[PDB]
This record gives sequence, C-alpha cells and structure tokens, in this order.
Amino acid sequence: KVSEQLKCCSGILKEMFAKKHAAYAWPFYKPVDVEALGLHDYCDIIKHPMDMSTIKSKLEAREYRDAQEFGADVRLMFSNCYKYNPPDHEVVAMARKLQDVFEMRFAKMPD
Ligand SMILES: Cc1cnc(Nc2ccc(C(=O)NC3CCN(C)CC3)c(F)c2)nc1Nc1ccc(Cl)c(NS(=O)(=O)C(C)(C)C)c1
Repeated sequence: KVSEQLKCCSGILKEMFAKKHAAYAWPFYKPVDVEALGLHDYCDIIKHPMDMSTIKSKLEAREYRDAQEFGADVRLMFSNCYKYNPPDHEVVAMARKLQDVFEMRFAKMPD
C-alpha cells in the first residue's frame, strides 16, 4: 500500500520525464547549474535546491518513506522556481505547466 503509492510516484516522475512534456519540463531535469547560468544570487535565495534527477535518485535509494515525502520534494522544486524568479519569467510559466501535470496525477494516488 505504501509500496503501491511509491509505484504511483515512480510512474508520475517517469511521465514528467517523458518526451510529451519535454518542451516545458527540461529546465527541471537536472540541478540548476548556477555557475553556468550566471545565477550568482541563487544560493542566497534557495536554501534547498531540488530537481527531477535528484528526486529520481532518492526514489531508487528508497529515501521516500511514502508518497507525501516524494510529493514534498516535487513541490519544493516548483516552489524554488516560484521563489527565485519574477512571476512573469518564462521558466515560471514552464514550471506551472509541469506542475499541472504532476498535481493532476498526484491527486489520483490510491487511498
Ligand atoms: C529550475 C529553474 C529555476 N529557475 C531558473 N531561473 C533562471 C533565470 C534566468 C536565467 C538566465 O538569465 N539565463 C541566462 C540567459 C542567456 N545567457 C546567454 C546566459 C544564461 C536562467 F538561466 C535560469 N532556471 C531554472 N532552470 C533552468 C535550467 C537551464 C536553463 Cl538553460 C534555464 N534557462 S531559462 O530559465 O532562461 C529558460 C528555460 C526560460 C530558457 C533555466
């Protein structure tokens, strides 16, 4: 049951990586490369960076005890984007499209 919700989480993350969503999901695939992007204030603003590849590693390492812990890291990834960037920034629009994909499926988690 907890195992079953974690399988749902693995399926959700797999969809977030699917080519269908790549046009807006790709900025979230990997840790933000603050040095390559020139984001010299990023570590002053974001205390706990998170990205889809790290979430994938933690799922395989069994670091999430249940779906709520998984969901928290996904929401942290999005919240980090909304916190760091101006609300009209293009990457915020991309976060919103990816968060729609996540939330709609996360809401179908089995009881
Ligand atoms: C998860 C995440 C959260 N916040 C931000 N913020 C941010 C905010 C701004 C700049 C930016 O200013 N980049 C300059 C613009 C052109 N230059 C030649 C150097 C890089 C910036 F890169 C990132 N990014 C994230 N990921 C991310 C990963 C890779 C890339 Cl390439 C980008 N670039 S982006 O945001 O400009 C775009 C996706 C709309 C094209 C973003």
